Amino acid sequence: VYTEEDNISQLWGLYEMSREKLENDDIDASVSLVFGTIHEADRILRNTEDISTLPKDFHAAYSSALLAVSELFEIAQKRLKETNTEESYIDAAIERAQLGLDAPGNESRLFLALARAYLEKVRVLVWRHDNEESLANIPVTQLVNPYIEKAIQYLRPLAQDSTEYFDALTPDSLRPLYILSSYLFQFGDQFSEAFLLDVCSIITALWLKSVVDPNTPAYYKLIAQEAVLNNYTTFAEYYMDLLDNVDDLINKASSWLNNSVDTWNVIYTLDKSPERLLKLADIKMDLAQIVQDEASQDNYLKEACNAIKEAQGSGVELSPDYVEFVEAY
Ligand SMILES: [Cl-]
Repeated sequence: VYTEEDNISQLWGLYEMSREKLENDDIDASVSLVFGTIHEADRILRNTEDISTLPKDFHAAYSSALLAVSELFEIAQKRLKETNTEESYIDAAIERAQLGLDAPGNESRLFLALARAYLEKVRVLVWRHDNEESLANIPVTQLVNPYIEKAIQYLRPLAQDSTEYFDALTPDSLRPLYILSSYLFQFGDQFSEAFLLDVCSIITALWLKSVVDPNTPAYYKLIAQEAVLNNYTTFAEYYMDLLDNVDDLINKASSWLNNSVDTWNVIYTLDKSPERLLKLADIKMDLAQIVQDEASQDNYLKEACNAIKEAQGSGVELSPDYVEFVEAY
C-alpha cells in the first residue's frame, strides 16, 4: 500500500528534484517542481484523516518549497497574480515551518527549514532598510536581531554531534549561512567575543557536517570547505583589526590563520590547482605581518614566496602586487 509516510517521502522527492534541476541551471523546471511540491502538500492536507498527526517532516518540505519560490521568484512570479511578492513567500515559509513545531516526529529537517527561512527574512529586511523610506531610521540591528536570534535557536541543535547527518543538510541548503556570516561581520561590533566564537563554531560545524560522509563527492566537499576557510579567515581579520587599535589578539589571530592553512590544505588536496597557491601566500603573509618572532616571520615569508613562485611557474598570472613581493624578497 501507499502510506502517509510514503506520500511525505514522495513530497521530499519532488523538492529534491527541484534542487537537482536548479543545480543544472534549469530554473523553469525547478520552478515547476517547486509549485508541484506545494500542490502535492495541499493535496495531502485535504486527504489526511488528522492534520494534527502530519509529522514535522511534512511541514519542513512544504516550508522548503515556499522558500524556494522566493529564491526563484524572478521566474516564478510569471505564473502568479501580480499581488504576490518574494517576501510574502519567505513569510509563508516561516509560518508553514512554525506550524510544524507542534507536529509529531524528528525535528532536524524542520529546524533547518526554520533557520533557512529566518535568514532569508534577514536578508530581505536589510534590503528594505536600505530602500524603503519607512524603515530608513530604524537601526538594522534592531530590525533583524529577532530573526538572527531565531535562526541561531534552530541551528544550534543541528550543529551538535548528537544530531546525526540527514540528507536535507547539503552544502546548497546551507547557502543562507552566508547571510549570517555577513551579518556578524558587518555588525559584530555589537556582540561580545564569546557570542561570536559561539555562533561561528555553529556555522562551521554545520558546513563540516554537510559533507562528513567520506563518500561525499569532491565537488560538494569543496563548497563546504571553502565556506569554512572563509569563516576562519574572517575571524582572523576580526582579531587583526582589533590589533590595529596585545599578545592575546596576536595569539588568537594566529590560531585562526593557522586553522585557515589547515583547511586550505584540505581544499588543495581536493581540487589541486596552481592558482590556489596565491590564497596560501596571502594567509602566510598575514601570519608574517603580525608574528612577534623574527624566526617565524622569516619562515612565513619564505613559504609565501615559494607559493607565489610555484604558481607563476605553473602558468598562473601574477598581479604587480605578487610580482613585487617576490622581487623585494
Ligand atoms: Cl568524487
